[PDB]
Amino acid sequence: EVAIKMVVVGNGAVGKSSMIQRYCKGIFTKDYKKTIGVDFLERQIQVNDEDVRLMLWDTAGEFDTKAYRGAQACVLVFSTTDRESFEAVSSWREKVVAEVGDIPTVLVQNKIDLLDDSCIKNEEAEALAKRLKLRFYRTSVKEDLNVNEVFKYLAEKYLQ
Ligand SMILES: Nc1nc2c(ncn2[C@@H]2O[C@H](COP(=O)(O)OP(=O)(O)NP(=O)(O)O)[C@@H](O)[C@H]2O)c(=O)[nH]1
Ligand SMILES: [Mg+2]
Repeated sequence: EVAIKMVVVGNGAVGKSSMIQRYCKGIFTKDYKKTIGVDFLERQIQVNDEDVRLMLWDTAGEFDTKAYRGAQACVLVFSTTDRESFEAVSSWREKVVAEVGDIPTVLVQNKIDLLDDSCIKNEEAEALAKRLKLRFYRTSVKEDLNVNEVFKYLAEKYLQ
């Protein structure tokens, strides 16, 4: 079994806790203040004929921890409806690279189901991903869209 520690990072309310709950528990609650009462949730999947245990560590939205220590892959999340969360993506990337290193990382635009209230142009987000040289996914945690693909990509890149 290959165990992979992954950190989910991004500005407040972009959907980090919901993303981890969706992937590891298959739920999306109407909870007001969503919280994961433990350090990480996990999901054990088969990836390219191998047993993989993905351990997903939650973080706070606290820019200067045990979550980052030893991280082996990273999900950078911003929100379709939060302009500042998009503009903060480069800084979150620098924080992970400086504190952990150049680990496999995916850029995620969450809340794509709220596209009517979008404040990020498609060209803007794609151009950012190309500048940072990061795989880019548009996800909806609420509708379970492209969440599985994000973590499967990171697992595969850590293995290969
Ligand atoms: N419409 C929609 N709402 C979403 C989606 N993902 C999360 N949310 C909602 O956005 C809110 C914030 O989500 P949450 O997971 O708490 O975000 P967070 O990044 O963990 N916040 P914090 O940094 O404060 O811990 C919640 O009301 C949650 O239900 C999504 O894909 N679509
Ligand atoms: Mg949270």
